[PDB]
Amino acid sequence: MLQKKIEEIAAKYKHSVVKKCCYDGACVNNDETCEQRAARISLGPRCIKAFTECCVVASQLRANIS
Repeated sequence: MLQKKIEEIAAKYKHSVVKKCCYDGACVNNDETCEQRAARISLGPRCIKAFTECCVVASQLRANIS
């Protein structure tokens, strides 16, 4: 492996939880509030906080666009 490819791999594993959960929280779901969706999460606290923060902030953004 080239070092370029090594860093690529190391990066993918850094903060992965925050990464997927934040992204998930940020994707729309007009059916449900951030708290309703967050309630169903069965991953850890790191995940729940990131999901919630990202959902809430992304919702404000989309609201400020009105």
